[PDB]
Amino acid sequence: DKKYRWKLAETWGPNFPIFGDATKNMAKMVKEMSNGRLTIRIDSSNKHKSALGIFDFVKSGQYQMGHSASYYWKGKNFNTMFFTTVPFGMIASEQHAWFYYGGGMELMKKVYDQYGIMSFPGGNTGNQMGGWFKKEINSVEDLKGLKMRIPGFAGEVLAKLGAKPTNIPSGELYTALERNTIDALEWVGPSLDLRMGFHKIAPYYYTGWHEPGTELQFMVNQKAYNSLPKDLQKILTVAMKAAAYDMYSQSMHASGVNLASLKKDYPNVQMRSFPKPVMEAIVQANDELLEEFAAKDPMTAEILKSLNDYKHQIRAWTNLSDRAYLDNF
Amino acid sequence: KKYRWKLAETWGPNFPIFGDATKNMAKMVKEMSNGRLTIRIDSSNKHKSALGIFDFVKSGQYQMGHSASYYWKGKNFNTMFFTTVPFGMIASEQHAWFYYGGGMELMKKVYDQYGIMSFPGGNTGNQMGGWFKKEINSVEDLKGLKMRIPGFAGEVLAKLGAKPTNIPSGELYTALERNTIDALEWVGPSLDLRMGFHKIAPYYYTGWHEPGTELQFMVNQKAYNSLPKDLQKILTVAMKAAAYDMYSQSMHASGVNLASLKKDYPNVQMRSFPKPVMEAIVQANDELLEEFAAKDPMTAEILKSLNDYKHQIRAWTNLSDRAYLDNF
Ligand SMILES: [Ca+2]
Ligand SMILES: [Ca+2]
Ligand SMILES: [Cl-]
Repeated sequence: DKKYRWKLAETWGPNFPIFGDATKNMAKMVKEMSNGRLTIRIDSSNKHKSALGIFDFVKSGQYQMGHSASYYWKGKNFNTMFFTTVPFGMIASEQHAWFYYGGGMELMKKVYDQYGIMSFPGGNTGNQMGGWFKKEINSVEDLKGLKMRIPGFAGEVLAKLGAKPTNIPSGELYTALERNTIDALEWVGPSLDLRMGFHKIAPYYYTGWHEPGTELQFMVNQKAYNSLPKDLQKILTVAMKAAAYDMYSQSMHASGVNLASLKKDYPNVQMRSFPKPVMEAIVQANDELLEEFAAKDPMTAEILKSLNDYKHQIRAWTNLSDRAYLDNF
Repeated sequence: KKYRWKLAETWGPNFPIFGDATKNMAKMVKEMSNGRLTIRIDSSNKHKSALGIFDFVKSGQYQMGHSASYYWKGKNFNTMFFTTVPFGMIASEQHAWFYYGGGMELMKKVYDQYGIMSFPGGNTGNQMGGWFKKEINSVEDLKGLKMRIPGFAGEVLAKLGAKPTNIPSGELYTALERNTIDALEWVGPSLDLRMGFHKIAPYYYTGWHEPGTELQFMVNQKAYNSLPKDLQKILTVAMKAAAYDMYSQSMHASGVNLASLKKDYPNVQMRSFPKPVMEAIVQANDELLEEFAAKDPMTAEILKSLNDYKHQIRAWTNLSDRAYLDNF
C-alpha cells in the first residue's frame, strides 16, 4: 500500500561532481529498485543553507538522511574523526577491508548509535593531495601561524605545530583563499580541485600524507529507517553500499582524466613535496597526538588500536602485492 | 510474482570468498525483493561441471553463473581480457576502467553474441606468482617447466618454453606432489593456505601475471529480460555490491592469512623473479599481445582501451597511493 517520500541533506553545493553523483546515484537506484515505493529528494547546500548542519538535520529527523564526512563532527565528538581517514593511515582498498571485515562498521555503530544516527560508508576519494599553497613550505617555521583549511585529525596535527586550521566548506574555499583569510587549503585532488580554481591564486600543489583513504558518510535517522518495511530497508542499505563503492571508481577515473590535463594544460601549477624535516615533525606530532587522544577516552583507545593493528596487518599484504608490483613495473 | 532461479558456479561447495560472493548476492536479492526473486546456488559438487558454466548459462539451463571470464579463452580469445592481463591494471584501476572507462560496454559487445550478460563478479586483488619446487634463477629454468597457470600468462610462459598444464583444482595439490606439475599459481594467501601448497613447494613468488583478477557473474539474457524492471535493478545492484565486497573480503583474508603464514609456516620462502627473467616475460607478453591484436579487430579494440586506460589511470596511482606507500 504505502509509499515513502524522504529527503537527503548533503554538505555539497548543487550539481557537485562525484560527491553529488553518489547521492543522485543512490537515490535513483533506490527509486528503481523500490518501483517508486521509496523516493529520496536531495537538498544541496543552496537549498538547506547549512553545509555543516547535516549531523543536526539527521539526528533531529528534519531530514531522514544526510551525505557528508564523519570527521566534520569532531567538535561534537572527536571519535567521529577516525571513520573518515587518518594521517599516515590506510589506503582505500585497505580501509574497505577494515570497514566491512575488520570490525570498522561495528565500531562506527557504537559511536553513532548514541545519537540515533546510523552511519554508512558514503564514497572514497582515494589518496588526497597535500593541498594548494601560495608560498612553499621550506621548514616547520613556515607552518607557524599558517592559516589553512584542513579538516579532521590532520588539522589537529598541524595545530600542534603552530598552524591555524579551519573547516571552511567547499563553496567558500576560493573566496577565503583569495582574501587571505586562509593562506593554503586542501580539498581532494585532481578529481575535483581544478574546476574549483585554487590554482589561479595558489600555484604550489603539494603531495599527500594526511588523507590516504578518505571515505565520506551517509547518515540515516534510525527512527526513519525503522519505519521502513524490511525489503525497503535492505534496498536502501545495498544502494548506499553500491553508490559508495562506485564513487571510489569514479574518483579514480576522474583523477586520471584530470591528471592527464594537469600534466598538459597548467604551466603555472608547480607540484611540491614537504621537506624531510617538515614531514618528520608532522609524523612525530601525529604519533604524539594519537597517544594523547587514546589516553583520554577508552572508546578512542579502542578505535585507534583497531585501526593501528589492522593497518599493520593489511599493509603487509599491500606491500607484498600491489606496492611491489607498482614499484617494479 | 515469485521467480525461482538457479546459479551454477565453478567452485566446489562452501568455497570461501568466491562462494561467499554468490551467497551474498543471492541473500541481498532475496531480501531486497521480499522473496520475489530467489537464487539457488549449485556448486561443482552438484552440477558436476566446474568449466560448464558458460554453456549452462548460454543454453538457459541455468539463469546465472559465477566463474572467471578467461576460462573461456578457448572459445573466444577476447574473453581473457575481462578477468585480468599480465602487467595490467590493479583492482582499483580496473574497477574505474569497467564502470567509467568503457570496460562494461566492451564486455557486452563480446558476450552479446552468446546471449549472455557478463558483470564483474569479485576482485581478488594482486595474485602471487605461485608455488615453486625449484627457484627460477634464469629464463632457462622456465623451459619445460610444467605449471598450472590460466589466462594470457599461460600463453606467455609457453612462448618461453614452459608447459602450462591443465589441472582441475581438487588435484592441484596432488598434481604437484605427484610431479605432474613442477609449479602452480592459484590466488595468494587468501586461498592458497587451505590448499596446502606450502607443504609441497618451499618457494612462493610475487606476482606480475594477474594484477587484478576480476571474476564474473553471467546472466542468461532471455532470463534477465523476463524480469520486471525493479527486479532487474535489484539483481544488477546486488551483483555490483557483492562484487565490490569480495575485493574487501579478499584483501581482508589475505592480510589475515599472510600473518598466519608467517607465524605457522617457517620454511615458506618468499621470492621474486630475477630482473632478466621479468624483462623476458614482459617482452614476450607485449610481442604476443601485438600479435593477437593484429589478427582480430575486437581484440585490437579491447587492448587499445586497456592500454590507453592503464597508461592514464596508472599515472594517478603512481602519484597517489604508490608514492604514499613508498614514502611512509
Ligand atoms: Ca580533504
Ligand atoms: Ca590465478
Ligand atoms: Cl564515542
